[PDB]
Amino acid sequence: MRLSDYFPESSISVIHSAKDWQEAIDFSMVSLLDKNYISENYIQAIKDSTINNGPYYILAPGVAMPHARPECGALKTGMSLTLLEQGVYFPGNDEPIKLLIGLSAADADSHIGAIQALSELLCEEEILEQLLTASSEKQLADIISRG
Repeated sequence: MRLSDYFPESSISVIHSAKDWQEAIDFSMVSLLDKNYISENYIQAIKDSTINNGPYYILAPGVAMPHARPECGALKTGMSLTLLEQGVYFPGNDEPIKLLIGLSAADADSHIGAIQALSELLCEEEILEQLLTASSEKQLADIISRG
């Protein structure tokens, strides 16, 4: 699938460090919230679950995918991509996360389609290296355009 189809515009960020574990989820989601792909409750569902148990979607050491079910407050279907130069430690995870990709979907089938698209990035260690070393939002965006 074209990866770019899920990325509106403001969806791609490089950050020195998130302020805390909650702000890392917020920076993974704010670009979707800003175009109302989601409601505010959608972010808080991920935060509350993370506090209660831990991050659901860890795909490799240092790599996460903040997301909640459509019914938690998604409104449309899209993604985000956020890199933290120093990372941040999520509770109950084994090490700090440096790379986060946001996802929202209006329906479970749209969620499956979106997941199958981003698996072409999150399940390819060659892409994970290039995302983790990305000097800029431009280098992050190139990897999206490559999909």
